Amino acid sequence: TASNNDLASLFECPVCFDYVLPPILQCQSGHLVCSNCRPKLTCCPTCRGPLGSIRNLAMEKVANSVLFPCKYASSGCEITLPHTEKADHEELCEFRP
Amino acid sequence: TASNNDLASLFECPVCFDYVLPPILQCQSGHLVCSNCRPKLTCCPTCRGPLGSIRNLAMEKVANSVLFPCKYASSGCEITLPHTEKADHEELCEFRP
Ligand SMILES: [Zn+2]
Ligand SMILES: [Zn+2]
Ligand SMILES: [Zn+2]
Ligand SMILES: [Zn+2]
Ligand SMILES: [Zn+2]
Ligand SMILES: [Zn+2]
Repeated sequence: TASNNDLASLFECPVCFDYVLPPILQCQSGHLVCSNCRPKLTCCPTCRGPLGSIRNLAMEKVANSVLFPCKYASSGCEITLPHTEKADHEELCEFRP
Repeated sequence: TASNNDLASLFECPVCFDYVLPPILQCQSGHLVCSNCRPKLTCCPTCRGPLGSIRNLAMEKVANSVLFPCKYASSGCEITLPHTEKADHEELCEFRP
């Protein structure tokens, strides 16, 4: 059936391909942007509609069921983490630059 | 970790407690209502904001990873179904009235 990596990929930011973690915002048509890309943009990167601040509460609840890969996976980190632990892990991760 | 019934419950309509299936709409603040309850309402049953028609595309994608219980589970149906098969199953289900 369904897998954790299948669910996690639904949170990928279409701009940086890191993960969109709570709080999760979206445009009128349902496109996501992460917290870090959002301030560098004047509109939705997918549809060019306004970014806005519609709240995707349901996706935040899904996120409590997903283990998200460390942002340093491409440097060789194999740890996957609940979203509440991801930031603290990445700050001390063996594979950070 | 996470379970299928945990994910499925995130789709429960807060009005009838059946499941909100694609296409999934939501209010400004992220509350869901199913296709059948929506026309019987003049505003979001959770926050009383406008119902609107913001599209929760991400939840629709999650839904492709979830097996949803037959609406006649409380009559004793134990079948759980991909959302694309749920309606046809319920039309012939052993446990319909
Ligand atoms: Zn991003
Ligand atoms: Zn958009
Ligand atoms: Zn790491
Ligand atoms: Zn309903
Ligand atoms: Zn609402
Ligand atoms: Zn059934």
